[PDB]
Amino acid sequence: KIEEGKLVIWINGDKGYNGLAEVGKKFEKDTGIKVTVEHPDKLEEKFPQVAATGDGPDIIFWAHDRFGGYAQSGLLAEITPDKAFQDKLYPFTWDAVRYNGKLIAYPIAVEALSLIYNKDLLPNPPKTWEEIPALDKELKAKGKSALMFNLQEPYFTWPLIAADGGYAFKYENGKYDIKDVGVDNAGAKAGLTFLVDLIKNKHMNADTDYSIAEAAFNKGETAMTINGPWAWSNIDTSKVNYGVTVLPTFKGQPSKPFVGVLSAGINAASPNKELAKEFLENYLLTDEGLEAVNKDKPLGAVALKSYEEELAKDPRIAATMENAQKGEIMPNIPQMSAFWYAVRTAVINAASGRQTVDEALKDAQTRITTYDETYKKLIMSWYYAGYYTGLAEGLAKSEQ
Amino acid sequence: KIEEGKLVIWINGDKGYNGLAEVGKKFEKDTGIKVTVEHPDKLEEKFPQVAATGDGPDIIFWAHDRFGGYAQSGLLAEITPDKAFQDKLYPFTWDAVRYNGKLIAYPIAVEALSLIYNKDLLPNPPKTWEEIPALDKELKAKGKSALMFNLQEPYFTWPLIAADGGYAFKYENGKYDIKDVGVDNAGAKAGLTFLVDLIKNKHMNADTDYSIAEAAFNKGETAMTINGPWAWSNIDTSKVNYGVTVLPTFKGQPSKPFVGVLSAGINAASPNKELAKEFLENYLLTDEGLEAVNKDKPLGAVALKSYEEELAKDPRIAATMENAQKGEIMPNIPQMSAFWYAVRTAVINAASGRQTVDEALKDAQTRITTYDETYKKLIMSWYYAGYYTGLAEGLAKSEQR
Ligand SMILES: OC[C@H]1O[C@H](O[C@H]2[C@H](O)[C@@H](O)[C@@H](O)O[C@@H]2CO)[C@H](O)[C@@H](O)[C@@H]1O
Ligand SMILES: OC[C@H]1O[C@H](O[C@H]2[C@H](O)[C@@H](O)[C@@H](O)O[C@@H]2CO)[C@H](O)[C@@H](O)[C@@H]1O
Repeated sequence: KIEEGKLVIWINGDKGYNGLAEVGKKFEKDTGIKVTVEHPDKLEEKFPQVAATGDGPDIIFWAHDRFGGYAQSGLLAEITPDKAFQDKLYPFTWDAVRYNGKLIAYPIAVEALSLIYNKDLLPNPPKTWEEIPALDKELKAKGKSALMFNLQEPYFTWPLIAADGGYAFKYENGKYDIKDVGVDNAGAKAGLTFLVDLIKNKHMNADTDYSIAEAAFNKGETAMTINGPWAWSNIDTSKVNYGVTVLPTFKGQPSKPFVGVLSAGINAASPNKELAKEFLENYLLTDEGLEAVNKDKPLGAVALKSYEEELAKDPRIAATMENAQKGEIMPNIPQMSAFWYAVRTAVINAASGRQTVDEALKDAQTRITTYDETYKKLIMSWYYAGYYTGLAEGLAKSEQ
Repeated sequence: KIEEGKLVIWINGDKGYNGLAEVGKKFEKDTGIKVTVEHPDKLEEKFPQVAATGDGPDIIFWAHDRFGGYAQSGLLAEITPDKAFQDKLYPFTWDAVRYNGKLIAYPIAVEALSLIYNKDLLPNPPKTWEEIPALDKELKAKGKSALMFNLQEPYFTWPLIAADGGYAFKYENGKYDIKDVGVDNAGAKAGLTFLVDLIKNKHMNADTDYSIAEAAFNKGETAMTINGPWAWSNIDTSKVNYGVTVLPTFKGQPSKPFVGVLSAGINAASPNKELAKEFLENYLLTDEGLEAVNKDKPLGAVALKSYEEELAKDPRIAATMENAQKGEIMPNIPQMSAFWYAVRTAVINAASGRQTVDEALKDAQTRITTYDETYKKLIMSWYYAGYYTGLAEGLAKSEQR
């Protein structure tokens, strides 16, 4: 039983959860309804687990790519904004949260990765990926490095895999073809090979995660990182003098970040759907609501036109859109979950040297094209049996 | 590296692989066939991945519990010892390697864990798990600890989980029921809760593994360990003065270790099956072949009657068979691999506090009862996607720290 008469919200711990809680305090002040904001680890995996049993938050925030899966599983209420409200957000953001003809979440922000660089170490950022190895050689001679970014999560490596031709599912005639997958074509291989060579030549290390890359950039140890607007707040605190710019090209072609619309879905099992709609439409999705969240951790570009026109005066937000426009909106289909788990494993195995690039991407292509949602529960249960065993083994020397 | 006219053998690196290579040298001296003994890591996971392609070893040594899965997948040759040869080994050993009516490996040794204890630190060993926290409190004040053993491998914790009523698959009769799994009943929970409490109360550390427990016992730092007979020769080298005895009781009931029959299977893709039969029947399964292996690392109780009658005189082998009698022979059915992968994750997550005992054993029970051997390749493809992802994540987090 989710409890009637209050709202519980889950949102990722990289986002402005404290600013969201301030909107929640204002909602309580006007309405009497208490709002509790939590940021559980792995909430995008935890949500469908607790919500399947009718528990969990009233409202879940995540990028839109997970929501078609959640909707398919019956976890998300259809939302009911009137046309006047829908006119306040850009049309392409509503398209990202439309699944089988129904709106299933409220769009909040438009997220894309950018290249973030330290202006003191590197006054003119490289326009190409190909120039990064020579730059790293130069910087290593000064005890610095050229680039560090999260290698554990395929969101960050995808822009390079997609630049020369990689794609998730082929889009044609307004539909994604779940059986036409582009993770193992010549462009995907060229980009992942380029990444793997950076690692073979010691310009990057496979054991790099978000926290490692964030610390190296914010301590002035590495000249560049790849990250979204939520990261800007810790950089601002570090006082590194940084710029936010277009991602390097690869083979003369733009990097193509997958663009996520951070969105708020309402749990199908919540008895508080009308209060959740009120909080989202009349408190959060206002200039003052989004500003409260943004002042905590930047949202980047936002779906609300009136506030996006103010935010876009900042060239960091314009650069975020410049990168977004060069990439592709994520599909929200339920097969996105298999896509990301398969690509995450492929990047990991090629980066560690466990598999060659061609072996890794061939295995990911089969895993995705032969995936069948009928077996989702079985497949996920055994993935996690493997994940907790491998995590304990990876953490071991670290205890003993 | 399987080539016609030589033999490649895989055996685990804790066993007497150097001793086995001396048997291989004798075979090469008599027959001119070269024998190469290797001990790859994770060989029991590697074999089912590579045997069906260009393999793989000619002969694989492992406890019998993995071999039903290999045989069901077509990976092992039917072996053809005549009746006179079979009569030289104990019948219950041939039952452990019989799968759907066919013999699929040669039994070698009967393995059961025992309590190993340092007589200088504990002259009389405990017969209860319940006393171990009190013995640890006294030993901590002497700069030592009571018990250390490998907590990463569920083989070592299973005797305690099974003591009060945990079981893998209900036997009846004489069929294992794959739908009737006993990892999440009150007895399984009571055993695993006792282990988790030992860790919560700082009598053991969740991260202790084989080499940490072995170094502690053999350097005289901890009074007890739980291990099999292959461990005894490193202790002999240490001159800790040790004994080998019955595992402690829990709620007055015996610990029930799962008994493995270390067995030698012949790869179905071997073009040397006649040579492997000659090596195994005429060189290894003789007093002189088993003695050579045992002199390197003890096999424990052996399946070959002539040699076991001589070994049974050693009180360490009597303790091994006493523990084996109180425990159960593992099933060899294909679903045993699914059992161990699920219980490995459950013990690891409960020990480290990532899940409660109830949640950990509930997930193992679901994983085991929903596994379907027909879908093993789909299931294992995703298990390994998870394993490599979690390994990479943990290694990155170790670098952060
Ligand atoms: O790495 C795969 C992962 O990518 C995206 O998740 C992003 C997310 O969109 C952001 O809002 C942010 O905080 O970082 C996450 C990357 O680690 C997909 O949305 C997600 O489904 C996918 O697993
Ligand atoms: O821990 C589960 C593991 O248990 C048994 O493996 C034992 C094995 O029988 C011994 O010969 C020795 O190698 O130690 C192993 C424990 O680390 C099962 O035989 C095996 O299938 C299972 O995964």
